[PDB]
Amino acid sequence: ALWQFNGMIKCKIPSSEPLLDFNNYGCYCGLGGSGTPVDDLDRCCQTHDNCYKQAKKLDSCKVLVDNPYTNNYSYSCSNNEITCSSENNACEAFICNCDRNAAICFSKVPYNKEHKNLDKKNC
Ligand SMILES: [Ca+2]
Repeated sequence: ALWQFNGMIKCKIPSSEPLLDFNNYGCYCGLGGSGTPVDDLDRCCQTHDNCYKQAKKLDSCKVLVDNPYTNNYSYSCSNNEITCSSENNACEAFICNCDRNAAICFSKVPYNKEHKNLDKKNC
């Protein structure tokens, strides 16, 4: 869910306030996402959006009537390193991986301020 994701981002980027920093960035970071990603950080978000769509097609998630946005998986942050819990079931594990991959991605690409709060006409 959002609480875990926010925590994962802070794990990899300790200087960030993810809800302030990564929400509403480019064409994909935030609600929705369409068009061509504006930069590499936007591409991280596009991949994450796609990862959530995929999660909805997994049989384990479907039988559980799961929602990636509210999924209650467990993870731990140790020395800026994220670990998805082994106790997570197949569906929770997949979603945890989507979140971990995105958090790592965010930490490896440049942040371009001019792409914050992009008017979607550009998407
Ligand atoms: Ca999005």
